[PDB]
Amino acid sequence: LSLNNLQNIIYNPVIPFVGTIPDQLDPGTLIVIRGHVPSDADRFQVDLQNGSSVKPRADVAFHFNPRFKRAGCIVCNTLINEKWGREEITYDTPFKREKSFEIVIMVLKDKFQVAVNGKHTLLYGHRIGPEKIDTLGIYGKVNIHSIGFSFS
Ligand SMILES: CO[C@@H]1O[C@H](CO)[C@H](O)[C@H](OC(=O)CC(=O)OCc2ccccc2)[C@H]1O
Ligand SMILES: [Cl-]
Repeated sequence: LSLNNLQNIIYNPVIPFVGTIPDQLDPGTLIVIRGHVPSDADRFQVDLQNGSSVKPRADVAFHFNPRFKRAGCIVCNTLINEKWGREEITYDTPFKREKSFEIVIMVLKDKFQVAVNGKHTLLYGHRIGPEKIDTLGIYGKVNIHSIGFSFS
């Protein structure tokens, strides 16, 4: 965790991206993801993970998954011991092919609060303790300009 917090920003990561989060996600922590949905994207996802194991797959405390089929949606879920739980689906989605976005994930004591382009998008209640999250995963069809962290 750099003293100059601007030095913790990750620029132009290759997708698929996996990175260690530089400190624990305590209440008040922000994760800021700037990017662009490329032409013909089907879906992309941001995963807050407990480790980087590929097989068996690392637990995912928070799966945030924009999908571009038909009217579009966002699917949120949690992965434990390689099995998905019950999906929470948001149909009021701000994501579109060939549009830029800024995602802000705010870690609260009880939930994640997600805003896109400065507007509230969704809430996701913690299912796994957020103190187990150490890894950020970005997968699918997206271009990421930058990843930043604001720790309390
Ligand atoms: C019933 O459909 C499933 O809904 C789940 C959420 O409810 C996930 O969205 C899942 O996609 C995935 O399993 C996530 C994915 O695209 O995998 C990429 C990946 C990342 C890390 C390890 C292995 C695969 C999708 O197939
Ligand atoms: Cl940062």
